[PDB]
Amino acid sequence: MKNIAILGASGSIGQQAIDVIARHPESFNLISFTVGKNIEFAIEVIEKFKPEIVSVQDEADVERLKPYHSNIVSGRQGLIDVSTYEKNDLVLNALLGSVGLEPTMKAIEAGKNIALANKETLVVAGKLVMTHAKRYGVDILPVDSEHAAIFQCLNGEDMHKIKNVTITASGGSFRELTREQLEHVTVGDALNHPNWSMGNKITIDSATMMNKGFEVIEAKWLFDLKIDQIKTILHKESIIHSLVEFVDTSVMAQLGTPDMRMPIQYAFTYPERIEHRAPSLDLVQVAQLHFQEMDLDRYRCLKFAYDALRIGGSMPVVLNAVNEVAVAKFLNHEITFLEIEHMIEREMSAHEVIPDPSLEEILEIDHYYKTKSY
Amino acid sequence: MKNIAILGASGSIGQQAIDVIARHPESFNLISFTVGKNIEFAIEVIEKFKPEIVSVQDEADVERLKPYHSNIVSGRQGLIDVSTYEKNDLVLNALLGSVGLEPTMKAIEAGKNIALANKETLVVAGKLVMTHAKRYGVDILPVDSEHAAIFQCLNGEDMHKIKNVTITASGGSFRELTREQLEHVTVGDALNGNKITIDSATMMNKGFEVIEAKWLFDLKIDQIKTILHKESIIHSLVEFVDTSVMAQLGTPDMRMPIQYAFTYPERIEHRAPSLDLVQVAQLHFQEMDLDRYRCLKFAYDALRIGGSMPVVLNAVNEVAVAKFLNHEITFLEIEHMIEREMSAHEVIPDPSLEEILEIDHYYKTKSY
Repeated sequence: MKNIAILGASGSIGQQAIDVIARHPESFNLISFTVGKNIEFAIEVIEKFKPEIVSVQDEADVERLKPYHSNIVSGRQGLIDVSTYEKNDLVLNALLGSVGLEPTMKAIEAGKNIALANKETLVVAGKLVMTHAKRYGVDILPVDSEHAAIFQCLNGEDMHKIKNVTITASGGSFRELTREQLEHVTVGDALNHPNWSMGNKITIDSATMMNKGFEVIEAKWLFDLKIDQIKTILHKESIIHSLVEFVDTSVMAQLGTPDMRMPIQYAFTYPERIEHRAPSLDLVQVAQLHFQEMDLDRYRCLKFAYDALRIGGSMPVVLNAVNEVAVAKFLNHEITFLEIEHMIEREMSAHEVIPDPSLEEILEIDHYYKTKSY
Repeated sequence: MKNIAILGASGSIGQQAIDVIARHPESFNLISFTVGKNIEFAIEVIEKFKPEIVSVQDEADVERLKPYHSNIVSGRQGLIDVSTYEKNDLVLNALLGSVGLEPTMKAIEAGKNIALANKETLVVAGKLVMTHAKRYGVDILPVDSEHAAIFQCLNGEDMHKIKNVTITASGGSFRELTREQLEHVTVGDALNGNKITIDSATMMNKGFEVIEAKWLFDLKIDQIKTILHKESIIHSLVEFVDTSVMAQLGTPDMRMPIQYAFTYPERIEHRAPSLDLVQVAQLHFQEMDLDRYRCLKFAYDALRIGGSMPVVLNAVNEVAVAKFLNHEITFLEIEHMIEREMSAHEVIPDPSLEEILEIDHYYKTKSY
C-alpha cells in the first residue's frame, strides 16, 4: 500500500490519477495533493480520500478548506510542503508551466520517486533534474504515452546495450496537406471553435510536430541517450508508441490504443503491473500499420528541437518559451501558421547560450522570452 | 565465460552453434559434445576447440578417437554423461527425435540450463520438462524466433501478469492458394531439413510452437493466440493484465536465435542489417483461418485433450510428411492422416517418459 502525492490534482491528468487511486484502494492511498483555485474539487477529494495535507494557490482560499481539514497550506511553499511530505512514496507532478520545477527538485532531495506529467520539467531543465535524481537515488517515471512505451521496452534491459530509440508520430492535424496548403491554413482549420474543447495548445504542437520535438528532448535526458540514438518515424495509426533497437539488432516495441490511464497506473505500480479493465488492442481489426520517413523540411519544429539538443545549455528553454508565445499568438489570430516556426527560429538564432544554467537562470530566461516584445 | 554442451553437433544446427562459439571465444567455451557416426567431423571439432568429453553413437568408433582423445563415452549413456557433465553451463539439445528426451531430463536434474533446437522435446513432453525445470530452477529456451520474441517481451516482467501471448504466422508458401488449389500441390512446389520445410507450408510448425508456449509460459489454452502476419516482422506479442502490449520485431532470420539462446538473458552485438520500417512501409494482420490451416487446429485439439495426444500429433505428422515427400500421398492427405490417427487414439492421462517413447515409436513404426 503506497502513498501517492498529486501536484495539480484538478487538471486533466491529476483527475485521471485520482480515478486510478479510487479504482485500487487496495494498493494506493492519496496522502497529499494540491490544486490551484478549484476549491470545490479539493473539497470532494478531501471527503472521499482523506489526505493528510492539502495545498492551494491562494492564501485567501485556505479559510474555505479549514472546516474540512486540519492541515492546509498555500502558495509556492505549500507545493513544497506537499511534494516533500515525508509520508509520500511517489510524487505525481502534474503541474503545468515552470511552477512545477522547484517542487520536483525539493521532492528529489527528500528522496521521493517522481512521476512526471509535466513536459516543461525535462525540456527546460532535463540535465538539472536527472543529475539530481541520480545523486539522490530516485526514479523519474514518465506518465506520457511514448516515454511510458520506451520505459517498458527497457525494463529488464541494460541501457548500455541500446542501439537507438524511435518515437512514433501521427503527423498531426495537417499531415494530409501539401507544404503549400500549409501557407494558407487558419487556426480555424485546426480548431473549429477554440472554446469547445480542451487541449488547444497541444493540438497546435501536434500539427507543428513541436510535441514530438519536446518528447525527443525529454527522452534524451530521461534515458541518458546520445543525440544520434534518438529517432522518429511517422506512424499514421499511433498503435506502436515507440521502438527500441538493441545492439543485437533486436527491436522491442510497445503497442496499444490511447488510454491515458494506463501509463499513469503503470507509473504508480512500477515495476509491478496490476489489472486494468479496458478493451484489448485488436490488430486484426486494425488490419494495417503504416510507416514513412520523418520529413524535417516539412516539420521544421522537430528540426529545431534537435538543434536545441545539439547546442544544449539554455537553448531548449528558449525553444519552449518562444513556442508557447507563438502558439498563443496563433490561437488569437495574429500570425499565420507558418509564422510559428519563423518566430521560433529567429529567437533561437539570436539567443546567447548560457552554460549549464542554474535553476534560477532557467526561470529568468523562461520569463524573459515569455514577456519580451515581438 | 559460459561452458556450452552440444548434443548433435554434426548437423546444420550443431555447425551453427559451433560458429557462434568460434566467433565469441571470450563469451563461450565448447566444453562437451555429441556426434552420432560422423567421426571425421568430431575429430576436427576436437582439433579446434578443446572439448573435455565427447560421445559417439557406436561403442565401436571409440577406438579411432582415443589417439585424438578427449575423454570418450558412447551410446545412450554417453549422451547422459555429456548432458549432465558437471562443468556444463548450458546444453544445446540438437538431437533429432526422441533420443534427446532422456538426456535433457537428467541435465535438468543436474541443475543445467537447456537450449532446445527441436520442437519435439516440449511438444511430446512439455508437462514433464517444465515441472522438472521448475523444481530445479533451470532455464528452458527453445531456439526459435517466436519463443525468442516472447522471452524478450518478458524481460523484467512477471510471467503471472501475462494476459495473452500472440504468435504470428506468415501463412506459409501456399498462403495465397485456396483450399481447392491445394489439391494440385506437388513436392517441388512445396520445397521452396525437408520435413521442417513442409511443416511451414502446412502450418504444423506454428502448431508445435503453440504447444511449446503453453507449457513454457504455463498458460491456459485461451491465453495462447495466433494471427496471420504476411510480412513476418512482428514475431510475437505479449499482452499483460494492464492491457499494455509488448512486441519483438525484426527482419525474418535464423542466425540470431542460437546466439540469443547462448547469451540469454544478456544481449551482445550482432552485425546484420537493421530493421527499416520506412522501407517495409506496411504491416498487415488478419484473423487466423483454422479451416484453411487445419494442422494448427489439430495442435489446439491436442492441447485441450492433453496427455499423450500431442505425442500422437507429432509422430503421425512425421510419418505423413515423409510419405508426402516420397509421393505416396497428396499434400492434402497429410492433414487427413493426422486427423484419423488422432480420432482413433486412446489417450494416456499423465504418461511417464517411457510411455511417451513407446507411443512415439508405435506411431512412427506401425503401418498405415
